[PDB]
Amino acid sequence: QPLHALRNAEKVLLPGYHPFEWQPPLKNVSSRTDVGIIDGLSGLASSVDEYPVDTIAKRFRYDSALVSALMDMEEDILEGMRSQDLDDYLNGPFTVVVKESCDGMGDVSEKHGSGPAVPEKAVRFSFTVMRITIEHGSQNVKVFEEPKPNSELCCKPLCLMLADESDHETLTAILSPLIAEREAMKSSELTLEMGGIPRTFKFIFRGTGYDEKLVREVEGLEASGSVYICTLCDTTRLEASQNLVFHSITRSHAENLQRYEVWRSNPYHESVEELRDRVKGVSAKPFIETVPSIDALHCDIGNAAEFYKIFQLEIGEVYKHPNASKEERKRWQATLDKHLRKRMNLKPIMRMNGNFARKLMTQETVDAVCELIPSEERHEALRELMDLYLKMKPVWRSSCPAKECPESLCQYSFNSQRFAELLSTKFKYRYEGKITNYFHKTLAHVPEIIERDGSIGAWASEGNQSGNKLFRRFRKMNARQSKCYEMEDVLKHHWLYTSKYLQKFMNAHN
Amino acid sequence: FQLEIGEVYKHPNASKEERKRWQATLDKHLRKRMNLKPIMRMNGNFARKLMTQETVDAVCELIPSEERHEALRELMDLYLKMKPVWRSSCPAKECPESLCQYSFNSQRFAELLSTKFKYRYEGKITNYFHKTLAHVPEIIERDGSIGAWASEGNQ
Amino acid sequence: KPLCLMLADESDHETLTAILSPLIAEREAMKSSELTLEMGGIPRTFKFIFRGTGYDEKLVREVEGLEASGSVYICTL
DNA sequence: CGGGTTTTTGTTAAGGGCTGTATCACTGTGTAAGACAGGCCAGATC
DNA sequence: GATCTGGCCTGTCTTA
DNA sequence: CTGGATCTGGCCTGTCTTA
DNA sequence: CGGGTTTTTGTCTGGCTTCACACTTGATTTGCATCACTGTGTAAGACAGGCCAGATCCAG
DNA sequence: CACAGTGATACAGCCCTTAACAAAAACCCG
DNA sequence: CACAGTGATGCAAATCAAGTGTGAAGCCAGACAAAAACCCG
Ligand SMILES: [Ca+2]
Ligand SMILES: [Zn+2]
Repeated sequence: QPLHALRNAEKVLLPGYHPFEWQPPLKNVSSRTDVGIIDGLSGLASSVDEYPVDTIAKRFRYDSALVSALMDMEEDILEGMRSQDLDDYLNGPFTVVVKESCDGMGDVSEKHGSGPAVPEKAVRFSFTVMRITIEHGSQNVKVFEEPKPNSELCCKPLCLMLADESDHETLTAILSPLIAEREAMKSSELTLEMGGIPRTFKFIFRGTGYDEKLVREVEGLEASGSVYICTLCDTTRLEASQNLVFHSITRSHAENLQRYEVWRSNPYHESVEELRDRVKGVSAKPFIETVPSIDALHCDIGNAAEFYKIFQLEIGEVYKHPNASKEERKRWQATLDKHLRKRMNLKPIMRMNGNFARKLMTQETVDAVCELIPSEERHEALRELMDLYLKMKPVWRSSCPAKECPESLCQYSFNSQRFAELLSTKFKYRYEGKITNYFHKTLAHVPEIIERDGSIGAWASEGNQSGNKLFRRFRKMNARQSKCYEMEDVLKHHWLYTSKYLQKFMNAHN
Repeated sequence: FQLEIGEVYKHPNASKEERKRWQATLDKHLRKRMNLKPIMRMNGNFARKLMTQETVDAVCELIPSEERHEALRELMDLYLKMKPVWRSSCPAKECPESLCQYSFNSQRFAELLSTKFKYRYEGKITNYFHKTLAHVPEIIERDGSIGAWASEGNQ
Repeated sequence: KPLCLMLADESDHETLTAILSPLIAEREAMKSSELTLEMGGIPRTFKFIFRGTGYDEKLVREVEGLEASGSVYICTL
């Protein structure tokens, strides 16, 4: 068909097409059901008499986006209903849970022409459904669940703006309407027509696709180099390097709000350090509610980087020679890089990534590294260390540790305790009084995380990075090259690409 | 342009912060008037858009002098009169007047640089200014067209 | 139309010459011959006159045997 | 070669609807080292 | 034993 | 009244942590 | 809770199409598994420690 | 005078429906 | 336990070709059953 036929058919898939209405009318939200791509600034004034604005933004409306996604998944929901031995005319309360994500991007070049002074950065925000469950009879039964939770074909974009993730003012000014809509939606039901039957929908919002940097910046916490290292418990860097296995999740949103209140009001009238101790390192007002979780991608990246460091320290026998110049460490790093290129076919890189991390964690990699170390017992130490790490990783890296690795799940505490003991005894030269964030996050909190959710790898931020790649591609080859319309085009094209109603036409092999 | 904004013909000495300020002011002006973002290395489209009469008009709003204005106007006029000779795919059938008057225009351009631009072009010159003012008519009469043999296709 | 792809430094003279020697050899060889072939069922005759002009000034200085641009002999013509 | 009769086209008195093309403001490929002239301290020196 | 020389640096200019 | 021992203030400077 | 009055259809009835259906074997054409890799992860902030400077204190 | 794109918008072009006529291409008869 | 690619290669499976006689699923002339969905009775 010609291009105008495509343009006309696009209307059915884009948001703002199907009528819907919540039981108890959303607060501070309009009732217009024909609201599609709108301005992202949300009526922010651009007068010279006020704070300067230098960003642009485009976004949907959140409820309209969810209604469009449900219209898109209607067929999958009906097939799930049929496959579980249920009736299609059931209109019970559907329980939906989604996954949120947000990351900043760099090296986004600015274009010529008129317009505001747009910075050379970008920040994206997206959502992704996870599962749908109806309450039939007494217990529950799941109707649909994403088979590929970390795929780029299921990361629906919501908001796109060319700003800086460190600019707190602009970030809040852009994200506050979405958070308001989310909070208003968290206490309402959605009446929606599927196959000619009004269905009831309820939502459970969970945000886990955030790196630690953004969590610390949003949850009203300090930076990563602070003494409070964990975003789940209240331990400090000192105590975290002495116990390593006995901690409990404590941090939460309401607790952070109360903490900030205590910090601002200062009821007991104490000094700055005593007030920091009382508040446990909270000095800002949170504005996004997130659940305590762990990102698997960045966890693996940090673990591989630290292992890398440990390897290039073991090559130099630092456990006996505490003093060392910079040239010695440079020679050690260069020797390790050349040996990895020779035996592992790996190219030495500067910034740690995922594939390098996946290829580095292997027993034969440890053998190739031990080929560089004269000592004997350090070989055994490194081999046992890597064995423990590789026996622990599938617990949090898999999508269902209760069925894909029950042996490693039920024996996760003993492995973590032995790992901590090995760090304290043999590697004392580096982990005496200090330790990284991920190490604590992995050794202390993840069993509670599985017992609280059931999986960690499914709730990662992989799909977010795949969406960043798709964004880089679309902004360059699937959009008008102009500041006034590039973002709307990219957003619409990505929304069309992420849809499932079109992907079924490509699976015409069964 | 940068040197003319700062009046080098009036103050032969200058610090580095003065240079930085001059460049920033020129970049800011060009961004606000000609709609051109600041770039690190000279581009090709930026070069095409930068070489206009309007650009000189916008730049002259920063030079307080009045003769400098005339100097830059005639400079840009001569350069725009010499451009199509080496940029056209067939100057013998697309711009015969510019081809026949290229020598006179080049001589006037050189005289202008030698008289009113001594502060920069005294006892030194680049490569392409020499190539353009000295060797273009002979290459034209020898091959017939410059620009058709450019290295743009490889780029 | 492409003719050669390599992964080498432009400033690296030894590798550049070692890779480009056969091409220049074949070029200089056939610059004194004529080609015949049958297109449309009729044999034809062809003669070539090659002109290397798509070179920036740095590569011209490199291949022609001159020095960097910062010298005093500035013009290559 | 003509009257008489037939077939297969033109045709604007005005609107509906699908299809093709011009328009607008921009984009990506030109992207690392060498030549040189002036200034300044260690140093052989008459 | 201060006196020019030698050589070493270094910022600028030129092409990318 | 004053020279001089000398005890912190902060300052800049790496190092480690997330990206 | 079932009587009138057209729709909606499978046949009865046997006799005319246009496709359907056994075998080869040597190609010829599709369909699908396999293998070594790819991108998206990409700038600042917290904290300890040596160092003088200058204030803090001592005694003739 | 680099040039192949890049997506939405608008307008011209070319098709389609009531009109009876009216001009172009051909046999039966004379 | 990322994943959808990125191209070539190599092997397994479907098919076609020519050969030809029969075999079988339609449609069709009316027709007067057999429900069967409207009306309400
Ligand atoms: Ca990022
Ligand atoms: Zn913790």
